[PDB]
Amino acid sequence: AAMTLASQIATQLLDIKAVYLKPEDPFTWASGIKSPIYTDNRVTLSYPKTRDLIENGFVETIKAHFPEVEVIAGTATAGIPHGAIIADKMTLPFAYIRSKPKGNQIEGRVLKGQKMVIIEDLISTGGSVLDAAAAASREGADVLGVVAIFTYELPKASQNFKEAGIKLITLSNYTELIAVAKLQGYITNDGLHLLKKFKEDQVNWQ
Amino acid sequence: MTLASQIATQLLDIKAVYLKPEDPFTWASGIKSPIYTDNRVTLSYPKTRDLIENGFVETIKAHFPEVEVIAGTATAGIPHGAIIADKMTLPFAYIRSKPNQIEGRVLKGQKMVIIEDLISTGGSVLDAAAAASREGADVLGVVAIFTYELPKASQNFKEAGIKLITLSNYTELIAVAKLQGYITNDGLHLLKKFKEDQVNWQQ
Ligand SMILES: [Cl-]
Repeated sequence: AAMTLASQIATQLLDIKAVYLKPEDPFTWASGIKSPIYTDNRVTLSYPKTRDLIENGFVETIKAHFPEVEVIAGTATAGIPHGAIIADKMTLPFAYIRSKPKGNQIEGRVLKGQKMVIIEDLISTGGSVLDAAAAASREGADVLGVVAIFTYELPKASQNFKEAGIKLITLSNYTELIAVAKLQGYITNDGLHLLKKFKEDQVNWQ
Repeated sequence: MTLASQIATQLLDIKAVYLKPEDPFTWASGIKSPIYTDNRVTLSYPKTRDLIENGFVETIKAHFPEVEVIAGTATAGIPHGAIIADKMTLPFAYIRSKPNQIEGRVLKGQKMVIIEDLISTGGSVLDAAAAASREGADVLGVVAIFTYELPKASQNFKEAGIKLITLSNYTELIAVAKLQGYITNDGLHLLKKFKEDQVNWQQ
């Protein structure tokens, strides 16, 4: 009970296998990339204890970073369940933002100038949630920022958010998760070393 | 007012439902419809959303006390189902519209209530229901915000052998529309005829 929120979330993600770490037997991602990590935080939705931790963490970080928020928008599709729960908990309007149109991406009703926080599940490059913010801004939102469950901490995501001028907060992150994984025996020191290389360079980490 | 008429009053007010009997919408099938529904806008009105989500919880708590997972139909049923699951401290999952269609984790034989925002023919949610069943869920039933009360939907559900519960319905909603002046008696008559016959109601 003395762990950071980031570390508590990582503990539970590993425990419920929302995240698997197999640095010495890696996954193949799309695009021919081998990865020591697989993430599916939609699994958290099926574990009320973990889900409550995450949704309560989101509400707390939003109040802290974006107290003037007027609308909670979830990124289609993975960010939607979390966003809806957050909006219910804060007694705020909810909207969601499609990946593409069927004046067409926001579902719900958002007033011009309404202050929005956008909810995302996972940040890799941030491209998806950044495009969501772009669509929201086109349709009249005042986007305060983004909150996500987790980030791979890729330098490219930092660059994307900075260049876009959009604040990102995350509840947990790659560094805390691989740290907790080793502490808890999910990975060996050799595995931890490989995971650190993966953050540095996704192509030549092996 | 009953919960159904309360819901309907708020759907009309926030323009989640548009009634145009004298100038109908056209459906993919070619049917002209006096009604358009977008219940996603309920999500942006906390008073209305609270009423709907609490309504869902009560009816699930009564009709499906053995439910072990709440599943939302992608995409419009997802936000409602997620809030329902949070309120009930239950597992949540959701079901993709097309192909592994269950997202989340559902074990074999886990008892599932499926959440939908609108029943027109019921085809989408029944496709959701078959996919979840193929993947091991024990589908208990479907609950939806609103139904057009189409005979096609009734027969679809009876054939599939699946219970449908709804919070509000076409008949009660067009009654509130007339009472509140959103339609005239002529429009109400047209709306009633559409429900009895979707092909010949303008004749
Ligand atoms: Cl539509």
